[PDB]
Amino acid sequence: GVKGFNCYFPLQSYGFQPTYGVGYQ
Repeated sequence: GVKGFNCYFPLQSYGFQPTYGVGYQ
């Protein structure tokens, strides 16, 4: 939780399963 919108993690912002993990980052 860092001051500003730049603390969110990738693993927690890109799903995990092959259903969404195969999307576009």
